[PDB]
Amino acid sequence: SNVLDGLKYAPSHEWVKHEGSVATIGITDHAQDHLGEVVFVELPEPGVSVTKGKGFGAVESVKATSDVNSPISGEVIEVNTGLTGKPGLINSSPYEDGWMIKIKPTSPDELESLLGAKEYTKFCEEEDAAH
Ligand SMILES: *C(=O)CCCC[C@@H](S)CCS
Repeated sequence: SNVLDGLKYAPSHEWVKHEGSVATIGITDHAQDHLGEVVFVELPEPGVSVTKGKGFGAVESVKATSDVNSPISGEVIEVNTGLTGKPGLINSSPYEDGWMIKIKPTSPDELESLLGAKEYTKFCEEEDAAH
């Protein structure tokens, strides 16, 4: 699918965007392309703490329920409430308007463990090739 360079990725197909002292999380284009039409998004509550590797919400498609794992840890400060109304933004704008949450990174260096665009692309290739 389509990959962007200014982001750090997770094997479970989530992306992060570091900007000063905040991280914007969402799911990649490869993810939505594989999920199919997204029909519902269940996001966490503000103030709640997310943990690296643990699920914070879920995305439902016409076929299934896909739990989204937080790529890093932090406190949720913001949530895209527009997704409840327009779940489709995930399919149409995964990297921009399809943003799910905004967190205060509690352990910033966790971003080092995160893959880059090229690293992720190779990854997506390997996973697609295992079929
Ligand atoms: C169909 O909905 C099955 C789940 C697809 C999820 C994506 S992230 C699979 C990537 S190989």
